[PDB]
Amino acid sequence: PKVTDIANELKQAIDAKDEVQIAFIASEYSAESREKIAKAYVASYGKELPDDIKKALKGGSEESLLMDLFSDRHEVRAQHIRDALSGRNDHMAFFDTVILCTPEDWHETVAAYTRMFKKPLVEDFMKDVGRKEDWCLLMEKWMAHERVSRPGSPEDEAQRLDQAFDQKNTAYLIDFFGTVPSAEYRPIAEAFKAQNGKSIEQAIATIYTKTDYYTFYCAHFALLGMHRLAAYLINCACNDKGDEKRMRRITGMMVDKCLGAKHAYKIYGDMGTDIERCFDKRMAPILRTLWRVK
Ligand SMILES: [Ca+2]
Ligand SMILES: [Ca+2]
Repeated sequence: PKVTDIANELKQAIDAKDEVQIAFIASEYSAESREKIAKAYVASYGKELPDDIKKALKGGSEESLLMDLFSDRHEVRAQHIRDALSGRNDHMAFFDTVILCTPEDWHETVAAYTRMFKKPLVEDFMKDVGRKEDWCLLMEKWMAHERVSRPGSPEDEAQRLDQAFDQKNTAYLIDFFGTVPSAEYRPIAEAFKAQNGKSIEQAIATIYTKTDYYTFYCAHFALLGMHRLAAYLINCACNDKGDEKRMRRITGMMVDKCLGAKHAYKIYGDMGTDIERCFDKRMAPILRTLWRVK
């Protein structure tokens, strides 16, 4: 329907103050569509769309979530990236903000970090994060976004992985996951599992621990596909006792790109259900709506 009438619907949801109905309208349209609806909306009422959401509803993550959803994806990201560095490194936020991201989104997020804070995002990050652990080095690699093709053959490149894993060539490792193109990763990993006795995800388990462990484990989910990384992040968000911050970072930032998470989630169970469980009566309905499990 006309983006003009869509803006109206929100305005009446924002009048009703109905968090779920706003969230529902959100769920209906991708980030780009929600950008067009945001415009229609400000011309209509001379009110910034996030500014009205903030207005009607007072609260926490639930509020901020609905705002993010009608705000510049890349600014939202650059602020999250600003925040995770503000106090002490928020690794959980790193994952959500660095690894759970397309190369395009990332790019504008870089650019948006300049507009906002007159700084080079990647400089700030390597400043705070350092280069002492593998997870740091991986993260720098990932952020560059230079996917280089791999010298043919899954199996052949799979056996090269598993050897890097055995010897503990954490250099190959970093560079692989830092550069392997996603399309090329799926076959390699299917192959790893078909030949090397241990899934890649177990390989990591053997070699890495703590925040080293999680970074690659996120990596591997993300090269399979964002909806896969998402599903996991959501799950982690569930076990960390309904992590509303994580859930707000990744949803308001990425839902449109990751709607298949509900199916990916099946390996952990029913997404709809677990959120009913882990998240309270305010946040959960909002969440179930966005990720389309009502
Ligand atoms: Ca408020
Ligand atoms: Ca709450």
